Amino acid sequence: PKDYCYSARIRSTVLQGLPFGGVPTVLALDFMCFLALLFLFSILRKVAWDYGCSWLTAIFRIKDDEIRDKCGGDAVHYLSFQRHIIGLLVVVGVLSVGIVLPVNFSGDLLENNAYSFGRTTIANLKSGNNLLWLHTSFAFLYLLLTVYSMRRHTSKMRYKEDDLVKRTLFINGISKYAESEKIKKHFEEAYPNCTVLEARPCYNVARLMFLDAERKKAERGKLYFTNLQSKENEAIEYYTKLEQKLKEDYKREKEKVNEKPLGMAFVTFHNETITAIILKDFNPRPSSCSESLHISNWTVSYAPDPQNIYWEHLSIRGFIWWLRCLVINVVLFILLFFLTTPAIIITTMDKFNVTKPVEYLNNPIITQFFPTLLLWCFSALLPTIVYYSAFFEAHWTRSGENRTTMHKCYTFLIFMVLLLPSLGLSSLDLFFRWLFDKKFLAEAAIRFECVFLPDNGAFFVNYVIASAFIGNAMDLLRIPGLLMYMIRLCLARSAAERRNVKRHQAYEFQFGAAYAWMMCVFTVVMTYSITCPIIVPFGLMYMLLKHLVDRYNLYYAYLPAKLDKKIHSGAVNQVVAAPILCLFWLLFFSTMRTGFLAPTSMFTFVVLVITIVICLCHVCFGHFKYLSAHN
Repeated sequence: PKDYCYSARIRSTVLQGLPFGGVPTVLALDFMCFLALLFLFSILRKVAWDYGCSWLTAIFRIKDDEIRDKCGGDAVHYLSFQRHIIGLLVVVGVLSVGIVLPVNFSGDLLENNAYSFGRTTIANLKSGNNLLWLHTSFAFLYLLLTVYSMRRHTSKMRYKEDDLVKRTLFINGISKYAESEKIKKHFEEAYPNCTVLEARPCYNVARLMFLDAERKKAERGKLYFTNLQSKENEAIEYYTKLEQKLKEDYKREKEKVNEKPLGMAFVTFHNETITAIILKDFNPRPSSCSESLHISNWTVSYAPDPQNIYWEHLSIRGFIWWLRCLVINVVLFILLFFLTTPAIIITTMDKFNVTKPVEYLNNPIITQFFPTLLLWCFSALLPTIVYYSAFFEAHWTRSGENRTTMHKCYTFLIFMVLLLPSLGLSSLDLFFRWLFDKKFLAEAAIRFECVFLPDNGAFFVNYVIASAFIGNAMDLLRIPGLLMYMIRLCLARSAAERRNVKRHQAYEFQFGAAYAWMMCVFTVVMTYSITCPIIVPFGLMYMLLKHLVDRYNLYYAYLPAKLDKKIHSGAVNQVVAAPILCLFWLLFFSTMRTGFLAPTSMFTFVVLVITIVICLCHVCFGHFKYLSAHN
């Protein structure tokens, strides 16, 4: 009827957007780049045939037994994770395209434009429609399909925590000048059965291994330059002098490291049961040395592996560590904002100045391919920046450091591509509709019925696409061995020394980065599955390509990792978190379209309230009937 939704017969309503949302054009430019990036990997594969198109046949000519044997259980767990996500995405893609998309096409909100992409999006749905319940029901159902699927995935692993570690205790808050003997005697006195094997109070070690690592680097530099001089017949003098200064500083400090106690100690116990008794009582029993020790100010927890602990980063503790962490997070947040602004700005540079014709709509390359490529480049470079930031964070235990880097990279990535872009597009679409009354209109307010997105969600379809046919291809080119390109232009002869640079390799295939990036794209796909269902077909291709490229990378170009078990539990937590974001964004867009007074918004808010509260209490109660069922 008179759908009033940017009817082109009046003003031509430049806000419409490019026909077909510019999907096909980006489905070629990067796709051609796909059949250009793959081909290039070949040329580079010639580097492998310099003593240190067959990749296509080699990718498919592998089996599960060999990858299980060579790269261990971590790689096979990661591959099973990918396989289960691909299965879940197959189910949604069949389900969403099967049922959601024809429901979306039904109704007349953008049908007045034949080529408009919004017909497939949720924007085509009326203000009040009974079948819109499906939209706010299916998403809920998907959440179940995300719990069950990972339930089928989290029930295919073993212990990895045989002893579960109950030997030593990492205690913080001990009185600074307390000696080991006092705390030992206190431990004997406080508990009935106690045999303290060893109690070591940590000292401010930092400067010692700072200067020692500098000395070691100077030593290896001097040795390398002396070996080079011995062969070819001032680096040696400068390195020597640096070594002498570093050794002098090392002895000078070693004479004074002991005058810096941290008030933090490790205690070793003969039996595990006594450790269990001690931890419970602290989560205390007095002794003759209790008052002087300031026991009430202590913190007692399971001591991690000695190889797992950053000794040098132990000194930074208390409030100042938290302040430094917050400052680092804020600076990274600001950089995140300054990197995500250009994509939105370039995409919506056309849509400003509504008083313009449709023909002013730029080429789909300019508004929906270049912004997408820039966003993908920033998002792929983001893991490097976030990891690099972890060194300047003082996070103590390494196992905790990897977990927090994976989670932080996931959060920044999901802010880079989903949260900030979606909120920004909603903001500079509400501005547009609010600017869609002064030109030629008489209504006193926005009808709030076509306010979905400036391009009706086609931007994120282009983001998923350009992360499949370009992200995976560049992932395949991100093999340690890319440093085998610039060498070609650096000289024309001396073949021998180039391949020595190749011999470095030996990256452990940091799993958080792959997990975080996959979780980012999966979060985009699942959040926009219910409102822009055409995205799910393009997520299946992404996950299939990621699976194949990562299998090739693991079995041919990556060292075995042997990562902590907790990383995979974090990853399954993220997988469950994705449909939660989908439900939240469904609630947000239903609120914008109709508001809380609609029954659909009430339904989805009730579902979100139910899901969140039972997810929060999982960390405290857990029990059965919910996910993370590793056995």
